[PDB]
Amino acid sequence: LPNIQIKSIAGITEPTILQYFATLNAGEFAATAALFAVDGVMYPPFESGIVGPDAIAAYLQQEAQGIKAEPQQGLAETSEDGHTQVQVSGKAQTSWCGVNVLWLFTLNQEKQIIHTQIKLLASPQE
Amino acid sequence: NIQIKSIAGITEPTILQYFATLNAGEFAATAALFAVDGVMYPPFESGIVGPDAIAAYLQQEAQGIKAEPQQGLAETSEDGHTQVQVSGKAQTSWCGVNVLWLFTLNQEKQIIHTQIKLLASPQE
Repeated sequence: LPNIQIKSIAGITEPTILQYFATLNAGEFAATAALFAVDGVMYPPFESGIVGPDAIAAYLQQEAQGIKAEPQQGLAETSEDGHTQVQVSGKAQTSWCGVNVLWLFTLNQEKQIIHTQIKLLASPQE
Repeated sequence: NIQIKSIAGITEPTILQYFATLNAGEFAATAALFAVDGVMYPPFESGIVGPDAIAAYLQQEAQGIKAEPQQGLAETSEDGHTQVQVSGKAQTSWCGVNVLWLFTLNQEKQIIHTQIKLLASPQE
């Protein structure tokens, strides 16, 4: 339904990850939340984990409006349990705040998001 | 003497060496990867500058640590510095945590900055 288009960016091809950033950047926060498993968890940098699509969507509607996320490179590795761990580095910005960020996703066998963790990083500045 | 843990996405020898010497308890070798003014920032211990102090810190506080780096990303900035982010686990026989190691290397590939951040272990 979302007229969001999915396209390989920053060398990532995993469809769930591409959809995560595309819906996030379009403000389609209900669609972002729907990528999570029923018991999936979002771990923001400065908040407690948020559990489940309903809570995740509400959180995004209240804290992430105006976010522009720019993935810059990514790597996916599938383990033997069949889960996929994805690591993405890049930038996130509003009109008044910017941060360099590392996203860590774990996907289950159906490629639903089990958990997402967002961590800040510092640049080579002194 | 030492065994590399290979790290998906990372070939950088200084990074692979950091985890191999750490896991071997070869802590003076770990410290020698840092620049003379390089700094390490552990989760619960502020900041430690220089190979001499870093080696002594590790010998006292990291005995029996076992680090399992799983994957990483590396980026070179225009100035020639290299930033590397490695996610994984680290544990003793009584303590486990999920970990994000953040490295900055200078142009000679010495470690000028490491920060060790904890990720969400008790997720379930």
